[PDB]
Amino acid sequence: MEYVSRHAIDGKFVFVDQRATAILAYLPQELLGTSCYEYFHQDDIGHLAECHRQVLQTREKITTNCYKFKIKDGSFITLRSRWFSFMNPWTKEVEYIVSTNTVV
Ligand SMILES: CCc1ccc(OC[C@@H](F)CO)c2occc12
Repeated sequence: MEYVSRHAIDGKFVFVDQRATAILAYLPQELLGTSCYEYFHQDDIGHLAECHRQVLQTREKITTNCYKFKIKDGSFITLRSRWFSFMNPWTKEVEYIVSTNTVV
């Protein structure tokens, strides 16, 4: 049903939990360090980038629209994600975003 990923503030995968493989067929090392945008269907990039701009400016859960994500075999699956951007309480800077990614 769902898996969790962590992203740098630019959208790069920096952590992928073990549930990702059963869902996307990628092992973690095929995603880590790559840009989330490389996997989006080009019809979804616009609204996903809009959520990107918004999750960086608030601590409230951002929920994406549905969007398509390219899996290892080239096909696309439909996801919906819940994002929380975490701010270092000391430095006051956002160090990563935690994305819970739900199938269809
Ligand atoms: C850096 C904020 C962020 C987190 C997660 C994203 O997508 C997750 C998918 F790649 C997994 O299905 C994002 O997309 C654009 C910005 C973005």
